[PDB]
Amino acid sequence: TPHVAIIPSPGMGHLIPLVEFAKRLVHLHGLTVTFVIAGEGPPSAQRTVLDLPSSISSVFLPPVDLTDLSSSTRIESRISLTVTRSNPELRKVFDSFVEGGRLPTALVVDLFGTDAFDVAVEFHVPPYIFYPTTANVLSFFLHLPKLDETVSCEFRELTEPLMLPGCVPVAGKDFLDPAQDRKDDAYKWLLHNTKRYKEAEGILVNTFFELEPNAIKALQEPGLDKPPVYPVGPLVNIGKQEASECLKWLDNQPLGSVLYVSFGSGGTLTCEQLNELALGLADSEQRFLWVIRSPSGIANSSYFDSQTDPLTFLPPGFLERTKKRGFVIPFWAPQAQVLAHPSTGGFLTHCGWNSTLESVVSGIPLIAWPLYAEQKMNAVLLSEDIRAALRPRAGDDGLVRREEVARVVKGLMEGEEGKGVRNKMKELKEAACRVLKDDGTSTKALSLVALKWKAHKKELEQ
Ligand SMILES: O=c1ccn([C@@H]2O[C@H](COP(=O)(O)OP(=O)(O)O)[C@@H](O)[C@H]2O)c(=O)[nH]1
Repeated sequence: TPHVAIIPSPGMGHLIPLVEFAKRLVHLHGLTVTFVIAGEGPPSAQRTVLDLPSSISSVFLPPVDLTDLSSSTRIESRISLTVTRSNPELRKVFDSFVEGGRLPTALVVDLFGTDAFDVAVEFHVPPYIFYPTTANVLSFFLHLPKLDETVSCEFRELTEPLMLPGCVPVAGKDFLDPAQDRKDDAYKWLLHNTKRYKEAEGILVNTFFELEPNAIKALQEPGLDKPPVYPVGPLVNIGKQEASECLKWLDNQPLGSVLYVSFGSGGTLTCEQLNELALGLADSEQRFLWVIRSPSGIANSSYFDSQTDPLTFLPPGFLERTKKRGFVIPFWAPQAQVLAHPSTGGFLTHCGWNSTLESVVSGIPLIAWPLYAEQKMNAVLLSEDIRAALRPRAGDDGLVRREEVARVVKGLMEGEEGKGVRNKMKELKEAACRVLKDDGTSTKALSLVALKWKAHKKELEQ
Protein backbone atom coordinates (compact mmCIF):
# COMPACT_ATOMS: atom_id res chain seq x y z
CA THR A 1 0.00 0.00 0.00
CA PRO A 2 1.14 3.59 -0.66
CA HIS A 3 3.04 5.21 2.19
CA VAL A 4 2.40 8.95 2.58
CA ALA A 5 4.94 11.13 4.44
CA ILE A 6 3.54 14.26 6.04
CA ILE A 7 5.83 17.09 7.23
CA PRO A 8 3.93 19.86 9.03
CA SER A 9 5.39 23.32 9.57
CA PRO A 10 5.06 24.47 13.21
CA GLY A 11 1.63 25.31 14.55
CA MET A 12 -1.30 23.50 16.16
CA GLY A 13 -3.49 24.78 13.31
CA HIS A 14 -1.30 22.87 10.85
CA LEU A 15 -0.93 19.66 12.85
CA ILE A 16 -4.58 19.23 13.84
CA PRO A 17 -6.09 19.17 10.30
CA LEU A 18 -3.14 17.10 9.05
CA VAL A 19 -3.93 14.46 11.67
CA GLU A 20 -7.60 14.43 10.60
CA PHE A 21 -6.42 14.09 6.99
CA ALA A 22 -4.09 11.17 7.93
CA LYS A 23 -6.90 9.43 9.78
CA ARG A 24 -9.10 9.56 6.63
CA LEU A 25 -6.20 8.28 4.50
CA VAL A 26 -5.70 5.22 6.68
CA HIS A 27 -9.30 4.48 7.63
CA LEU A 28 -11.04 5.29 4.36
CA HIS A 29 -8.29 4.59 1.84
CA GLY A 30 -6.11 1.90 3.42
CA LEU A 31 -2.89 3.87 3.09
CA THR A 32 -0.04 4.13 5.61
CA VAL A 33 1.18 7.48 6.95
CA THR A 34 4.34 8.70 8.73
CA PHE A 35 4.47 12.14 10.30
CA VAL A 36 7.91 13.71 10.24
CA ILE A 37 7.89 16.42 12.87
CA ALA A 38 10.33 19.34 12.62
CA GLY A 39 10.83 21.85 15.40
CA GLU A 40 12.87 23.49 18.18
CA GLY A 41 12.21 21.17 21.12
CA PRO A 42 9.86 18.39 22.32
CA PRO A 43 6.17 18.62 21.42
CA SER A 44 3.81 20.43 23.79
CA ALA A 45 -1.18 19.90 23.10
CA GLN A 46 0.92 18.39 20.24
CA ARG A 47 1.22 15.03 22.03
CA THR A 48 -2.46 14.83 22.87
CA VAL A 49 -2.92 15.30 19.10
CA LEU A 50 -0.32 12.72 17.91
CA ASP A 51 -1.49 10.19 20.53
CA LEU A 52 -3.68 7.11 16.39
CA PRO A 53 -4.17 3.89 14.42
CA SER A 54 -1.08 1.71 13.92
CA SER A 55 -1.13 2.71 10.25
CA ILE A 56 0.13 6.15 11.44
CA SER A 57 3.68 6.52 12.84
CA SER A 58 5.55 9.65 13.98
CA VAL A 59 9.25 10.53 13.65
CA PHE A 60 10.52 13.55 15.61
CA LEU A 61 13.54 15.16 13.92
CA PRO A 62 16.41 16.54 15.95
CA PRO A 63 15.60 20.16 16.82
CA VAL A 64 16.72 22.75 14.23
CA ASP A 65 19.08 25.52 15.23
CA LEU A 66 17.29 28.86 15.00
CA THR A 67 19.51 30.57 17.61
CA ASP A 68 20.84 33.02 14.92
CA LEU A 69 17.38 34.61 14.58
CA SER A 70 16.41 37.89 16.29
CA SER A 71 13.80 37.66 19.08
CA SER A 72 11.65 39.94 16.86
CA THR A 73 11.59 37.41 13.97
CA ARG A 74 8.06 37.10 12.67
CA ILE A 75 6.34 33.75 13.09
CA GLU A 76 6.14 32.91 9.38
CA SER A 77 9.92 33.23 9.03
CA ARG A 78 10.38 30.91 12.00
CA ILE A 79 7.71 28.44 10.69
CA SER A 80 9.22 28.32 7.18
CA LEU A 81 12.86 28.09 8.29
CA THR A 82 11.94 25.23 10.71
CA VAL A 83 11.11 23.13 7.65
CA THR A 84 13.87 24.47 5.36
CA ARG A 85 16.64 23.93 7.92
CA SER A 86 15.29 20.43 8.67
CA ASN A 87 15.93 19.18 5.12
CA PRO A 88 19.24 17.42 6.02
CA GLU A 89 17.44 15.47 8.74
CA LEU A 90 14.47 14.81 6.43
CA ARG A 91 16.89 13.30 3.86
CA LYS A 92 18.11 10.90 6.57
CA VAL A 93 14.55 9.82 7.26
CA PHE A 94 13.97 9.25 3.55
CA ASP A 95 17.12 7.08 3.36
CA SER A 96 15.68 4.99 6.25
CA PHE A 97 12.39 4.67 4.28
CA VAL A 98 14.33 3.43 1.21
CA GLU A 99 16.14 0.84 3.39
CA GLY A 100 12.83 -0.38 4.85
CA GLY A 101 11.25 -0.82 1.37
CA ARG A 102 8.82 2.03 2.08
CA LEU A 103 9.84 4.96 -0.09
CA PRO A 104 6.84 7.29 0.14
CA THR A 105 4.38 7.57 -2.71
CA ALA A 106 3.84 11.21 -1.77
CA LEU A 107 5.35 13.87 0.44
CA VAL A 108 2.70 16.21 1.82
CA VAL A 109 3.82 19.58 3.16
CA ASP A 110 1.64 22.44 4.42
CA LEU A 111 1.46 26.02 3.22
CA PHE A 112 4.93 27.08 4.57
CA GLY A 113 6.83 23.82 4.07
CA THR A 114 7.61 23.91 0.34
CA ASP A 115 11.38 23.69 0.78
CA ALA A 116 10.86 20.03 1.73
CA PHE A 117 10.11 19.59 -1.99
CA ASP A 118 13.92 19.52 -2.42
CA VAL A 119 13.96 16.19 -0.60
CA ALA A 120 10.90 14.87 -2.47
CA VAL A 121 12.53 15.67 -5.84
CA GLU A 122 15.89 14.10 -4.82
CA PHE A 123 14.06 10.85 -3.95
CA HIS A 124 11.63 10.89 -6.94
CA VAL A 125 8.63 11.25 -4.64
CA PRO A 126 5.59 13.33 -5.87
CA PRO A 127 5.26 16.54 -3.80
CA TYR A 128 1.82 17.70 -2.59
CA ILE A 129 0.52 20.57 -0.46
CA PHE A 130 -2.17 20.25 2.16
CA TYR A 131 -3.51 23.80 2.44
CA PRO A 132 -5.15 24.30 5.87
CA THR A 133 -6.93 27.58 5.15
CA THR A 134 -9.42 28.99 2.67
CA ALA A 135 -9.73 28.68 -1.11
CA ASN A 136 -9.83 32.52 -1.07
CA VAL A 137 -6.40 32.72 0.61
CA LEU A 138 -5.08 29.87 -1.57
CA SER A 139 -6.06 32.03 -4.58
CA PHE A 140 -4.12 34.89 -3.03
CA PHE A 141 -1.08 32.65 -2.55
CA LEU A 142 -1.19 31.36 -6.14
CA HIS A 143 -1.43 34.93 -7.40
CA LEU A 144 1.25 36.40 -5.09
CA PRO A 145 4.19 35.90 -7.47
CA LYS A 146 2.29 37.94 -10.06
CA LEU A 147 1.04 40.49 -7.55
CA ASP A 148 4.60 40.92 -6.23
CA GLU A 149 5.89 41.49 -9.82
CA THR A 150 3.15 43.98 -10.76
CA VAL A 151 2.64 45.98 -7.59
CA SER A 152 5.54 47.99 -6.16
CA CYS A 153 4.00 49.71 -3.13
CA GLU A 154 3.41 48.28 0.35
CA PHE A 155 0.00 46.63 -0.06
CA ARG A 156 -1.69 48.96 2.45
CA GLU A 157 -1.14 51.79 -0.15
CA LEU A 158 -3.46 50.11 -2.66
CA THR A 159 -6.58 52.23 -3.12
CA GLU A 160 -8.61 49.43 -4.78
CA PRO A 161 -9.24 46.01 -3.17
CA LEU A 162 -7.87 42.85 -4.74
CA MET A 163 -10.69 40.92 -6.48
CA LEU A 164 -9.36 37.62 -7.73
CA PRO A 165 -11.80 35.43 -9.71
CA GLY A 166 -14.42 33.97 -7.38
CA CYS A 167 -12.92 35.68 -4.34
CA VAL A 168 -14.29 38.21 -1.81
CA PRO A 169 -12.62 41.55 -2.39
CA VAL A 170 -9.94 42.33 0.19
CA ALA A 171 -8.25 45.66 0.87
CA GLY A 172 -4.48 45.75 0.78
CA LYS A 173 -4.41 46.77 4.47
CA ASP A 174 -6.20 43.45 5.25
CA PHE A 175 -3.86 41.08 3.37
CA LEU A 176 -2.42 38.47 5.70
CA ASP A 177 0.14 39.73 8.29
CA PRO A 178 3.37 38.49 6.52
CA ALA A 179 2.37 40.48 3.45
CA GLN A 180 2.17 43.78 5.43
CA ASP A 181 5.90 44.58 5.42
CA ARG A 182 7.59 43.67 2.17
CA LYS A 183 11.06 44.40 3.59
CA ASP A 184 10.73 41.80 6.31
CA ASP A 185 11.94 38.22 5.99
CA ALA A 186 8.36 37.09 6.71
CA TYR A 187 7.35 38.50 3.32
CA LYS A 188 10.41 36.98 1.71
CA TRP A 189 9.47 33.56 3.04
CA LEU A 190 5.81 33.91 2.13
CA LEU A 191 6.73 34.90 -1.40
CA HIS A 192 9.34 32.16 -1.70
CA ASN A 193 6.82 29.51 -0.63
CA THR A 194 4.20 30.79 -3.05
CA LYS A 195 6.67 30.63 -5.97
CA ARG A 196 7.11 26.91 -5.21
CA TYR A 197 3.37 26.13 -5.30
CA LYS A 198 3.61 25.55 -9.08
CA GLU A 199 5.94 22.64 -8.32
CA ALA A 200 3.23 20.73 -6.40
CA GLU A 201 1.62 17.78 -8.16
CA GLY A 202 -1.64 18.76 -6.41
CA ILE A 203 -2.93 21.04 -3.67
CA LEU A 204 -5.55 19.60 -1.27
CA VAL A 205 -7.44 22.37 0.46
CA ASN A 206 -9.39 22.10 3.71
CA THR A 207 -12.58 23.68 2.51
CA PHE A 208 -15.69 22.60 0.57
CA PHE A 209 -17.79 23.56 -2.36
CA GLU A 210 -20.82 25.07 -0.62
CA LEU A 211 -18.58 27.11 1.68
CA GLU A 212 -16.52 28.77 -1.10
CA PRO A 213 -18.17 27.82 -4.34
CA ASN A 214 -16.97 30.67 -6.54
CA ALA A 215 -13.36 30.50 -5.36
CA ILE A 216 -13.19 26.69 -5.77
CA LYS A 217 -14.67 26.91 -9.29
CA ALA A 218 -12.03 29.52 -10.21
CA LEU A 219 -9.21 27.47 -8.66
CA GLN A 220 -10.23 24.39 -10.66
CA GLU A 221 -10.21 26.21 -14.02
CA PRO A 222 -7.02 25.49 -16.04
CA GLY A 223 -4.45 28.28 -15.67
CA LEU A 224 -0.78 29.08 -16.24
CA ASP A 225 1.45 26.82 -14.06
CA LYS A 226 -1.50 26.07 -11.79
CA PRO A 227 -1.60 22.67 -10.04
CA PRO A 228 -4.80 20.64 -9.69
CA VAL A 229 -6.72 21.81 -6.60
CA TYR A 230 -8.78 19.33 -4.56
CA PRO A 231 -11.27 20.60 -1.88
CA VAL A 232 -11.26 17.85 0.73
CA GLY A 233 -12.82 19.55 3.78
CA PRO A 234 -14.10 20.06 6.31
CA LEU A 235 -11.56 17.79 7.99
CA VAL A 236 -12.07 18.45 11.69
CA ASN A 237 -12.28 16.81 15.09
CA ILE A 238 -16.06 16.39 15.48
CA GLY A 239 -15.78 16.45 19.26
CA LYS A 240 -16.93 12.93 20.17
CA GLN A 241 -13.73 12.02 22.08
CA GLU A 242 -13.81 11.83 25.90
CA ALA A 243 -11.99 14.82 27.41
CA SER A 244 -13.42 17.97 32.09
CA GLU A 245 -14.51 20.70 34.52
CA CYS A 246 -15.44 23.19 31.76
CA LEU A 247 -17.51 20.43 30.00
CA LYS A 248 -19.22 19.57 33.28
CA TRP A 249 -20.12 23.25 33.61
CA LEU A 250 -21.37 23.28 30.05
CA ASP A 251 -23.61 20.24 30.77
CA ASN A 252 -25.40 22.43 33.33
CA GLN A 253 -26.34 25.25 30.91
CA PRO A 254 -29.48 25.52 28.77
CA LEU A 255 -29.54 24.42 25.11
CA GLY A 256 -27.82 26.88 22.78
CA SER A 257 -27.10 29.37 25.59
CA VAL A 258 -23.32 29.66 25.89
CA LEU A 259 -20.97 31.94 23.93
CA TYR A 260 -17.59 30.20 23.51
CA VAL A 261 -14.70 32.69 23.32
CA SER A 262 -11.28 31.58 22.05
CA PHE A 263 -8.40 33.12 20.11
CA GLY A 264 -6.87 29.99 18.61
CA SER A 265 -3.72 28.24 19.69
CA GLY A 266 -1.60 31.42 19.45
CA GLY A 267 -3.74 34.48 20.02
CA THR A 268 -3.58 37.09 22.79
CA LEU A 269 -5.14 40.50 23.22
CA THR A 270 -3.57 43.71 24.45
CA CYS A 271 -4.15 44.71 28.08
CA GLU A 272 -6.64 47.34 27.17
CA GLN A 273 -8.49 45.03 24.84
CA LEU A 274 -8.56 42.20 27.34
CA ASN A 275 -10.10 44.62 29.85
CA GLU A 276 -12.83 45.84 27.51
CA LEU A 277 -13.65 42.30 26.38
CA ALA A 278 -14.04 41.08 29.98
CA LEU A 279 -16.17 44.08 30.89
CA GLY A 280 -18.37 43.73 27.79
CA LEU A 281 -18.80 39.97 28.32
CA ALA A 282 -20.01 40.66 31.86
CA ASP A 283 -22.19 43.56 30.68
CA SER A 284 -23.86 41.37 28.07
CA GLU A 285 -25.36 39.13 30.79
CA GLN A 286 -24.88 36.15 28.44
CA ARG A 287 -23.42 32.84 29.52
CA PHE A 288 -19.87 32.38 28.20
CA LEU A 289 -16.93 30.00 28.23
CA TRP A 290 -13.71 31.96 27.62
CA VAL A 291 -10.27 30.41 27.06
CA ILE A 292 -8.06 33.15 28.38
CA ARG A 293 -4.36 33.99 27.91
CA SER A 294 -2.25 36.70 29.50
CA PRO A 295 -2.19 39.89 27.39
CA SER A 296 0.58 40.96 25.06
CA GLY A 297 1.33 43.74 22.61
CA ILE A 298 2.04 40.97 20.05
CA ALA A 299 -1.15 39.22 18.86
CA ASN A 300 0.43 35.79 18.11
CA SER A 301 2.83 35.77 21.05
CA SER A 302 1.49 32.33 22.27
CA TYR A 303 1.92 30.61 18.89
CA PHE A 304 4.81 28.38 19.99
CA ASP A 305 4.05 28.25 23.74
CA SER A 306 1.92 30.18 30.17
CA GLN A 307 4.01 31.20 33.21
CA THR A 308 1.75 33.96 34.47
CA ASP A 309 -1.80 33.34 35.69
CA PRO A 310 -4.08 34.99 33.09
CA LEU A 311 -6.84 35.42 35.72
CA THR A 312 -4.71 38.07 37.45
CA PHE A 313 -5.34 40.38 34.52
CA LEU A 314 -9.13 40.45 34.92
CA PRO A 315 -10.80 43.60 36.27
CA PRO A 316 -12.10 44.12 39.82
CA GLY A 317 -15.06 41.95 40.62
CA PHE A 318 -15.31 40.40 37.14
CA LEU A 319 -14.81 36.80 38.34
CA GLU A 320 -17.30 37.46 41.15
CA ARG A 321 -20.01 38.95 38.96
CA THR A 322 -19.67 36.13 36.41
CA LYS A 323 -19.19 33.26 38.82
CA LYS A 324 -22.44 31.58 37.78
CA ARG A 325 -22.82 32.51 34.14
CA GLY A 326 -19.22 32.53 32.92
CA PHE A 327 -16.50 29.90 32.93
CA VAL A 328 -12.96 31.20 32.41
CA ILE A 329 -10.32 28.55 31.63
CA PRO A 330 -6.66 29.46 31.19
CA PHE A 331 -4.61 28.54 28.11
CA TRP A 332 -6.45 25.68 26.44
CA ALA A 333 -9.91 24.19 26.28
CA PRO A 334 -11.31 20.97 24.68
CA GLN A 335 -12.58 23.08 21.83
CA ALA A 336 -13.89 20.28 19.59
CA GLN A 337 -16.11 19.03 22.40
CA VAL A 338 -17.24 22.52 23.32
CA LEU A 339 -18.35 23.40 19.82
CA ALA A 340 -20.20 20.06 19.47
CA HIS A 341 -21.95 20.52 22.86
CA PRO A 342 -25.71 21.21 22.67
CA SER A 343 -25.38 24.03 25.25
CA THR A 344 -23.09 26.06 22.98
CA GLY A 345 -24.88 28.70 20.99
CA GLY A 346 -22.23 31.03 19.53
CA PHE A 347 -18.49 31.51 19.13
CA LEU A 348 -16.40 34.66 19.33
CA THR A 349 -13.46 33.47 17.25
CA HIS A 350 -10.19 34.84 15.91
CA CYS A 351 -11.24 33.28 12.53
CA GLY A 352 -8.53 30.69 12.36
CA TRP A 353 -9.72 28.23 9.76
CA ASN A 354 -9.82 25.09 11.94
CA SER A 355 -11.92 26.93 14.52
CA THR A 356 -14.19 28.20 11.70
CA LEU A 357 -14.60 24.74 10.17
CA GLU A 358 -15.32 23.16 13.60
CA SER A 359 -17.97 25.82 14.14
CA VAL A 360 -19.51 25.20 10.65
CA VAL A 361 -19.71 21.44 11.27
CA SER A 362 -21.73 22.13 14.47
CA GLY A 363 -23.77 25.01 13.03
CA ILE A 364 -22.46 27.56 15.56
CA PRO A 365 -22.66 31.20 14.36
CA LEU A 366 -19.69 33.49 14.78
CA ILE A 367 -18.45 36.84 15.97
CA ALA A 368 -15.34 37.47 13.80
CA TRP A 369 -12.44 38.90 15.87
CA PRO A 370 -9.36 38.42 13.68
CA LEU A 371 -5.88 38.87 15.24
CA TYR A 372 -2.95 37.69 13.03
CA ALA A 373 -1.95 35.60 10.02
CA GLU A 374 -4.68 35.56 7.36
CA GLN A 375 -7.46 36.00 9.91
CA LYS A 376 -8.61 39.41 8.67
CA MET A 377 -9.00 37.91 5.16
CA ASN A 378 -11.07 35.10 6.73
CA ALA A 379 -13.19 37.64 8.66
CA VAL A 380 -13.98 39.52 5.44
CA LEU A 381 -14.96 36.22 3.72
CA LEU A 382 -17.11 35.10 6.71
CA SER A 383 -18.89 38.43 7.25
CA GLU A 384 -19.21 39.86 3.73
CA ASP A 385 -19.47 36.84 1.41
CA ILE A 386 -20.43 33.66 3.31
CA ARG A 387 -22.41 35.82 5.83
CA ALA A 388 -21.93 33.45 8.77
CA ALA A 389 -20.20 35.96 11.12
CA LEU A 390 -20.98 39.28 12.77
CA ARG A 391 -18.19 41.82 13.25
CA PRO A 392 -17.69 44.18 16.18
CA ARG A 393 -16.87 47.83 15.47
CA ALA A 394 -13.35 48.88 16.58
CA GLY A 395 -12.74 52.57 17.31
CA ASP A 396 -10.20 54.58 15.37
CA ASP A 397 -7.57 53.54 17.93
CA GLY A 398 -8.24 49.86 17.14
CA LEU A 399 -9.99 49.11 20.44
CA VAL A 400 -13.36 47.31 20.58
CA ARG A 401 -14.94 48.91 23.64
CA ARG A 402 -17.17 47.20 26.15
CA GLU A 403 -20.40 48.69 24.77
CA GLU A 404 -19.68 47.22 21.36
CA VAL A 405 -18.65 43.86 22.85
CA ALA A 406 -21.98 43.68 24.71
CA ARG A 407 -23.93 44.82 21.64
CA VAL A 408 -22.47 42.22 19.29
CA VAL A 409 -22.68 39.41 21.88
CA LYS A 410 -26.35 40.11 22.52
CA GLY A 411 -26.89 40.50 18.76
CA LEU A 412 -25.45 37.02 18.12
CA MET A 413 -27.03 35.20 21.07
CA GLU A 414 -30.53 36.73 21.25
CA GLY A 415 -30.87 39.51 18.70
CA GLU A 416 -32.36 39.94 15.28
CA GLU A 417 -28.78 40.66 14.13
CA GLY A 418 -27.78 37.02 14.74
CA LYS A 419 -30.73 35.36 13.00
CA GLY A 420 -29.25 35.59 9.53
CA VAL A 421 -25.89 34.17 10.59
CA ARG A 422 -27.52 31.41 12.64
CA ASN A 423 -29.65 30.38 9.65
CA LYS A 424 -26.62 30.43 7.32
CA MET A 425 -24.68 28.22 9.72
CA LYS A 426 -27.61 25.77 9.78
CA GLU A 427 -27.37 25.49 6.01
CA LEU A 428 -23.57 25.12 6.12
CA LYS A 429 -23.84 22.44 8.80
CA GLU A 430 -25.99 20.39 6.40
CA ALA A 431 -23.63 21.02 3.48
CA ALA A 432 -20.64 19.93 5.60
CA CYS A 433 -22.30 16.55 6.04
CA ARG A 434 -23.26 16.34 2.33
CA VAL A 435 -19.73 16.84 1.00
CA LEU A 436 -18.21 14.08 3.17
CA LYS A 437 -20.61 11.32 2.24
CA ASP A 438 -19.23 8.51 0.08
CA ASP A 439 -20.19 10.40 -3.09
CA GLY A 440 -19.96 13.93 -1.70
CA THR A 441 -17.67 16.35 -3.55
CA SER A 442 -14.98 16.47 -0.84
CA THR A 443 -14.87 12.67 -0.52
CA LYS A 444 -14.70 12.36 -4.34
CA ALA A 445 -11.76 14.80 -4.48
CA LEU A 446 -9.77 13.04 -1.73
CA SER A 447 -10.55 9.67 -3.37
CA LEU A 448 -9.15 10.94 -6.72
CA VAL A 449 -5.87 11.80 -4.97
CA ALA A 450 -5.69 8.48 -3.12
CA LEU A 451 -6.49 6.64 -6.38
CA LYS A 452 -3.60 8.57 -8.13
CA TRP A 453 -1.28 7.48 -5.30
CA LYS A 454 -2.41 3.83 -5.49
CA ALA A 455 -1.82 3.91 -9.28
CA HIS A 456 1.63 5.47 -8.87
CA LYS A 457 2.65 2.81 -6.32
CA LYS A 458 1.28 0.03 -8.54
CA GLU A 459 3.34 1.24 -11.54
CA LEU A 460 6.54 1.67 -9.53
CA GLU A 461 6.36 -1.82 -7.98
CA GLN A 462 5.57 -3.62 -11.26
O1 LIG B 1 -8.05 26.37 23.58
C1 LIG B 1 -8.01 25.88 22.44
C2 LIG B 1 -7.63 26.63 21.32
C3 LIG B 1 -7.52 25.95 20.09
N1 LIG B 1 -7.81 24.62 19.97
C4 LIG B 1 -7.75 23.94 18.67
O2 LIG B 1 -6.61 24.43 17.98
C5 LIG B 1 -6.93 24.65 16.60
C6 LIG B 1 -6.62 26.13 16.30
O3 LIG B 1 -6.54 26.25 14.89
P1 LIG B 1 -7.06 27.55 14.11
O4 LIG B 1 -6.88 27.29 12.65
O5 LIG B 1 -8.44 27.93 14.57
O6 LIG B 1 -6.15 28.77 14.58
P2 LIG B 1 -4.55 28.91 14.89
O7 LIG B 1 -4.34 28.33 16.20
O8 LIG B 1 -3.81 28.23 13.76
O9 LIG B 1 -4.40 30.39 14.87
C7 LIG B 1 -8.38 24.28 16.36
O10 LIG B 1 -8.36 22.91 15.88
C8 LIG B 1 -8.95 24.33 17.78
O11 LIG B 1 -10.02 23.45 18.03
C9 LIG B 1 -8.18 23.89 21.09
O12 LIG B 1 -8.45 22.70 21.01
N2 LIG B 1 -8.24 24.52 22.28
